[PDB]
Amino acid sequence: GPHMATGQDRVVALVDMDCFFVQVEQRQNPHLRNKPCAVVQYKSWKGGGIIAVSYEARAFGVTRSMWADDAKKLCPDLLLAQVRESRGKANLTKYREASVEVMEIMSRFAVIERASIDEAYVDLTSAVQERLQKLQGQPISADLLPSTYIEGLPQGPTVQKEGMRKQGLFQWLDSLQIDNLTSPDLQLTVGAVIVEEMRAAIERETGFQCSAGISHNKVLAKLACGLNKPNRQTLVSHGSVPQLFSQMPIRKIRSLGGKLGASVIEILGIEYMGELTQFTESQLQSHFGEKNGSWLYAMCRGIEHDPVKPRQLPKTIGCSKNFPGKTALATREQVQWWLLQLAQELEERLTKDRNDNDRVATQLVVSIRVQGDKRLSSLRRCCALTRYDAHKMSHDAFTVIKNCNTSGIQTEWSPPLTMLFLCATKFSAS
DNA sequence: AGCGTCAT
DNA sequence: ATATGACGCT
Ligand SMILES: Nc1nc2c(ncn2[C@H]2C[C@H](O)[C@@H](COP(=O)(O)NP(=O)(O)OP(=O)(O)O)O2)c(=O)[nH]1
Ligand SMILES: [Mg+2]
Ligand SMILES: [Mg+2]
Repeated sequence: GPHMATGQDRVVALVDMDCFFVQVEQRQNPHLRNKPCAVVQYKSWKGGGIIAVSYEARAFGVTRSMWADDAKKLCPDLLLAQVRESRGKANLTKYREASVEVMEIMSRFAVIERASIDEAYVDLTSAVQERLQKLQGQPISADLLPSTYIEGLPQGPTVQKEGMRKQGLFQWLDSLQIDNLTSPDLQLTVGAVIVEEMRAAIERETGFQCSAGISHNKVLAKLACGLNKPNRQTLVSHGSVPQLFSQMPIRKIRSLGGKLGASVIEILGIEYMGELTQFTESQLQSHFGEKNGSWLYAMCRGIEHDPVKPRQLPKTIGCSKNFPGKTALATREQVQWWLLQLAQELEERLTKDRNDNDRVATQLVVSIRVQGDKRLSSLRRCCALTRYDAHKMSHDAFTVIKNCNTSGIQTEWSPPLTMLFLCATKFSAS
């Protein structure tokens, strides 16, 4: 109808770095560039656990969450770089810093929401209308979109990938209505021109390549980004949604990869996101509750209102280490020594944070997991964080958990601890 | 406040 | 065989 909202009011992009930790190591070590390559943590455990994989190594089937020794069976020439270890744990300082390089450049173009160490959303609505003016009324050249895919195109009456790409892009452009400054597709198109520039800026100034999605909301931008990785960007228009969603498994939409998505599948008897359109909102609200119901009713139509939040910094600063199986911490002396390792790294990072971003954390959260409980957090207690001091912070963290020790013995800890997690939260401006 | 979900 | 971050529910 004429009163029904189509969710075309915003231009939103998600930019995600291609195999980010590997790129960071490849920039540093030229010997690793353009090779099957992976980043692991903890060498002595089956060669280390893989957390990032180059696309050359992906083509042998190497994946995240693989042990390196297993990965070598698939890929014997697989090169590896290992994560820095400090105080007996993984230290991610180099990637956090690399992330700041990327985030800052993105910030010159628009207000961003940092979504992970590697990706950010971008509300390009204002930048689009500003460019749209000063473009007078000139058409948009395909030269301006040299890595952009139009989802759903080409269609209708080349055998190579770049061949298909341009044909899709030509079809799209040749249909475009530059007469109308207020057309959503035009908005998206100009949004995509800006992301080309932004992505060019990131690579020119950091050496890092990335992919992006351009659409009208965060969920479509995120999904779009993944459609043509690596080193490419994808425009998912409102019109492209019904065909796209008609074979799109539900688990692929953001926040639907867990238990909620499974229950949508199980309770409703469906597989694809598009199948959700045949249910009334009240029906959906009835099954998955009021909030999820509303969200699903609109999302299966390509409509989502979640705003890009202005927030380039993390809201919490955290430290954890798992103590699996037999390395579980079973003495009081062990627990105190590790809380101190954690407290020391956290102090280092909080002091940095205070000087960089003019703020202080005020609350400390202590998380632990106990042997046998598969709940990845068994218990969570908190205290005041009044000083950036490792010894006090570990002493406090111990105070608030020490009563979990069921061991009648003075010097023993039971049940043995399989995770320690320290988290600084509740920031105030300093 | 403490716990559960989803995710990179 | 084996590290963090955002946010929702009660
Ligand atoms: N320590 C740790 N780091 C992780 C884990 N999972 C991901 N990371 C880190 C390592 C990742 O590099 C980084 C970004 O996560 P993605 O974007 O989902 N994977 P990438 O960027 O490598 O490839 P592409 O995006 O092109 O598919 O987060 C984990 O379980 N543990
Ligand atoms: Mg990435
Ligand atoms: Mg990412």
